[PDB]
Amino acid sequence: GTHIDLLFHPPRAHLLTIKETIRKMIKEARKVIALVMDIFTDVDIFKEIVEASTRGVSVYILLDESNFNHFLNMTEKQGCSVQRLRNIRVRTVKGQDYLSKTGAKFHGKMEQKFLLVDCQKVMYGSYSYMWSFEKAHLSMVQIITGQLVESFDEEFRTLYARSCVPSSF
Amino acid sequence: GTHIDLLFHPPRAHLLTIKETIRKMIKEARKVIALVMDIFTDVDIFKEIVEASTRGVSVYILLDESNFNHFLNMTEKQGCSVQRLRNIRVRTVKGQDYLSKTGAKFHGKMEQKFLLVDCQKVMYGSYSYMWSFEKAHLSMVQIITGQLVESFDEEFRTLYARSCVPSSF
Ligand SMILES: Nc1ccc(-c2ccc(CO)o2)cc1
Ligand SMILES: Nc1ccc(-c2ccc(CO)o2)cc1
Repeated sequence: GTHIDLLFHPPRAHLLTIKETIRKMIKEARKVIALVMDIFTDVDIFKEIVEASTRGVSVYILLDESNFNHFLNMTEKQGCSVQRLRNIRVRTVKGQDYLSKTGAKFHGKMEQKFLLVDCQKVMYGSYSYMWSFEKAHLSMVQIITGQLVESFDEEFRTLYARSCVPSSF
Repeated sequence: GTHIDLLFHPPRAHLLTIKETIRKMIKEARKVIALVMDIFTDVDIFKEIVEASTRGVSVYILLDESNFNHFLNMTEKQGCSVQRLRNIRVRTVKGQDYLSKTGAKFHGKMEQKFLLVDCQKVMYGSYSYMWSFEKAHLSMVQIITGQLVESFDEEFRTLYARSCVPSSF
């Protein structure tokens, strides 16, 4: 009991763009939005998420740690102190710890991108929320309903357990 | 009529790693292998592909254009002249053309990756074929069978039509 449709950017035969479909998914949220994202600088999508939170939807956002300052820089340019919105929680996730041949320890990246709404619908794929995915790159997503959604819910909870409050905050 | 399994790196409750499952998929190929990838420098996966082509399997590889010289350099360091293997065709795909802030003309990237074997099984997800995905990053893939695989076959053909002979050749 899993159904999957495919969408592309630039768009193919389907009516809506990927960005338009993300806005739709967010406006349709009744209870909860769970987002995992590597880089988030798109202001239009950010505005939709803030608007959802003001109507009482709980919003949980997991961002790649090494790219977090891109998001912070965007929210401050918009005049938003996101750390004051009680209905939104933002946390960061690191990759694996590894030691370089010059001995300096480093961590890698969380390479994972999905949007999970009301524990019932997922958008999963290669589209990141930044201007280069509108204008420059070719990407694709899946829209997923049914039994597979439960696996994305489990994986969200697992990343949430691992995540940390961002050090700026 | 689509079945989907998830695998993670580092691995969870599955017996094989993502890299071991990619090797398995290529060894099991009887007729055709179709690969779309952004960066390919993993020697062990390259060796499995060459071995499949010597068995008579037809191999089509589509690489992101900007990153192509990293692949060619790996093949040359292995002492292989990949140009001379007739059962493998390697071609490049570019993203969209666009103008920058200063008016200059650039192209973006093909942000897509998947492995399609015998028109019947797909591995789709965020794992790229390089050392950093083994040691540094967190990633995930889907193993897909059934009706959705036909959609990946159509998309491979569409990307193949767009693709170019690499300028380095
Ligand atoms: N001629 C042409 C134009 C665009 C694409 C396209 C959009 C998204 C993706 C990634 O699968 O490919 C393929 C071929
Ligand atoms: N504690 C812990 C360890 C590893 C992961 C992991 C690997 C790949 C992905 C992407 O979904 O997540 C999550 C939590």
